[PDB]
Amino acid sequence: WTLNSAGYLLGKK
Repeated sequence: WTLNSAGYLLGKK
């Protein structure tokens, strides 16, 4: 697992 502000695995533009 990783800590992200925008997304780690999911995130569509």
